[PDB]
Amino acid sequence: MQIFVKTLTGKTITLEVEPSDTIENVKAKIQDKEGIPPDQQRLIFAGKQLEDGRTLSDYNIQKESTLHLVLRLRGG
Amino acid sequence: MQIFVKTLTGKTITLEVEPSDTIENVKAKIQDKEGIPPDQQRLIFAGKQLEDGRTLSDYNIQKESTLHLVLRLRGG
Repeated sequence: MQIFVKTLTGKTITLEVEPSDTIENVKAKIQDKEGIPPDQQRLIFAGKQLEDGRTLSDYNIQKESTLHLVLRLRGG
Repeated sequence: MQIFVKTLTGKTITLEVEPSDTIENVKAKIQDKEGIPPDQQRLIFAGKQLEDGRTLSDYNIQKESTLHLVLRLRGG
């Protein structure tokens, strides 16, 4: 299925995912597309930051959802 | 069957396709005609971006439909 990922610079990319994909694997797919390692990504859906070990399914993320990517350095 | 592909420059090309063709194969047919590799193509029908692994059939695209080609560099 298809989901969207939009950034703070307004940009939107699309991903080919399955609900069974982990959030970490979704970041790998962003990395495959954009070159940014997963640990520099934060993914947000409905205002909650998604945990790497859970799935799109666990968050009831259906096709044509938009996740929000926020880049953040390893830490804070 | 015959479908149309129109671009942002107004141009329209025609393709000889079957409903069972994948969207990726449709981009290969554009590539055979225009020289543009599939991963530089985005195909849109009724405002939704088509996924490479699905078929014209999956989208209920009938003969004499017009798809919309948008060129986009590998990424965003």
